[PDB]
Amino acid sequence: MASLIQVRDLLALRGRMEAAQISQTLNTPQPMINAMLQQLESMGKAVRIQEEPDGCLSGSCKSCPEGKACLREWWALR
Repeated sequence: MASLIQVRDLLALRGRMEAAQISQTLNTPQPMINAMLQQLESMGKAVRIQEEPDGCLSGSCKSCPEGKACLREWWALR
């Protein structure tokens, strides 16, 4: 495995960015940085970031989804 300083440094260097990116930086497995991010989050080191919302068009009618996953939440430092 890699070091946390990597994700932390990258998080600082590359600022706010998804883990997918960080993981790539260290060619690490997706299901690796997320775990760390969770730990840091619990502690209160990094912060959660949100990406642009979603939208759609529609004439005269109403219909929403069923919750569905949330936007691609990004991660950053505090």
